[PDB]
Amino acid sequence: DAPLGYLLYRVGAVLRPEVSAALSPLGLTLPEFVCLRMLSQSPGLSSAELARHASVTPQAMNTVLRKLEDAGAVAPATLTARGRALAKRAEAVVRAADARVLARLTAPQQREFKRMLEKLGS
Amino acid sequence: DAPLGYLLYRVGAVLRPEVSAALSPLGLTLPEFVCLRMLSQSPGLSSAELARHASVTPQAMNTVLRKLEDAGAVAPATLTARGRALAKRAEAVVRAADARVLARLTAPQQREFKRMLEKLGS
Amino acid sequence: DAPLGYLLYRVGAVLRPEVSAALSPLGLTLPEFVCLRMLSQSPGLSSAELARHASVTPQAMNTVLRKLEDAGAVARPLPATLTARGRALAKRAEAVVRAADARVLARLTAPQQREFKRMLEKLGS
Amino acid sequence: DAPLGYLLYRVGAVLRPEVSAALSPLGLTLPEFVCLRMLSQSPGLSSAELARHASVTPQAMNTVLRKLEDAGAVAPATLTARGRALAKRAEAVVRAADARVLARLTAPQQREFKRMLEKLGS
DNA sequence: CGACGTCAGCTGAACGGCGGTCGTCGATCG
DNA sequence: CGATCGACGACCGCCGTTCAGCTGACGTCG
Repeated sequence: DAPLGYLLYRVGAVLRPEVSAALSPLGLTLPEFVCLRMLSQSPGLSSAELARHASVTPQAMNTVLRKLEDAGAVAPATLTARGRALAKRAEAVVRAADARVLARLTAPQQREFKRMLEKLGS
Repeated sequence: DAPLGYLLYRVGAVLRPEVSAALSPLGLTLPEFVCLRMLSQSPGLSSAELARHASVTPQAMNTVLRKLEDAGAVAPATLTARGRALAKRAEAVVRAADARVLARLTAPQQREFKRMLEKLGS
Repeated sequence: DAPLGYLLYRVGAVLRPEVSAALSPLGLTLPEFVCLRMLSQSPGLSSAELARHASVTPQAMNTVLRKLEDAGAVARPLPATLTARGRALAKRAEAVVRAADARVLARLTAPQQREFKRMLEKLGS
Repeated sequence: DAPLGYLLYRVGAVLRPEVSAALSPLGLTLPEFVCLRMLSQSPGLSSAELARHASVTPQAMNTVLRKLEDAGAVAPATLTARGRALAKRAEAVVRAADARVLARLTAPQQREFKRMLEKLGS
């Protein structure tokens, strides 16, 4: 059939607009959410390793970090209460987008599929 | 767990170096192979629609197209015999890379998983 | 220098927008004025021969003629002819076209103008 | 007397058949000579600006240009060795027609008259 | 002398192509 | 690790090109 990369690509092409439209009314972009979640799971890290874990340039991560400081999400930076709440609601919303693309599969199919994706990386 | 985009991303991050290392000793990059396969499936296409289908800018596609002209792969462009043979061998090697990443799954698991991706992609 | 046709052309290209912009606030185009003046000089002419004298097709001339009937300038019932309003319109049209003429010819002195017009009228004849 | 436009018209109506009969045994029409002379004075010009300077539509100018290509007159087109000579002889015959209409004026009258036309033309 | 069939020739719209413009990413030193 | 310099690459205006749609001009006619 079609190359594996093509299929991953098409699933990504379905997923990313949904995640974008979902994050949009929260005042968040996709990279900003990435940063949110990284700092929410690993508090305290500096900007450089943030950029290293998200495969972006330090300047992009600093732009994001300033947008999040100005928004009162972050204060060797770390998260604040507003940042935690924002992270929660963002997480929930992207999970909703996830459910909405994964809905073409039955629930068992979903579980097994996530196991398989989990395995193919690792 | 982890967001769907993260998992898709990690699988892509496993696959892309593999397809790169696979295409490398054929003198092909990944976009050049994309162009190859596109023209191999739909001969005659012009530069604009070539670029439209691969989600790239027309100038990138023109760079790729002239690089393929210089190699005697392409002649409203279309493929040559050398281009067809090259396309076949390329197909084969990226499919080998695919097999090599998909190998962590059993064969039935592989088939089922690819069915699942094919469905999840609209 | 440049061919005579080029020069005649450039003078025409200066003149025609002037006569057009001049005829415009009277509700007249250039062919309509041509027809007006023809009928003002030779009343009674038919649609066909009107078109023959202006080097245009009969259907175009009938278009202008229908416009001039609707405006109360001409009465056709082949042999068309002018009305009072049509003659007055023809008069002021004449005057305005003469004003455009004066405005392009003004780059020349008056004797130069007279002599030049003699010269053009001879080259045709 | 008669409106100025009538006079320009009558002189044009005398001149144009003469120029046509003059250009005819050279295998040239009037627009072809126009294009020829334009390229003879300004080599290199493209078809669009050629048509734009001659007050014609681009398709007419392209018709003329392909006719002059077939005759080995033109090659952003430009003139050829045959085209330059053809342009010279064309210039000459059109100049002869000019002389034939202008002959109704004395030579000083001719010179002064051409001074007057050039002045009246913006 | 009008009228109609036939069709070449002109105008408005979308496509492909290309410059000026600037944001953004590697490569250095501090 | 943060900063700057140098330059490749992506948006985006205008220009040339094309085709659809149609009003105009010849070549028959009663």
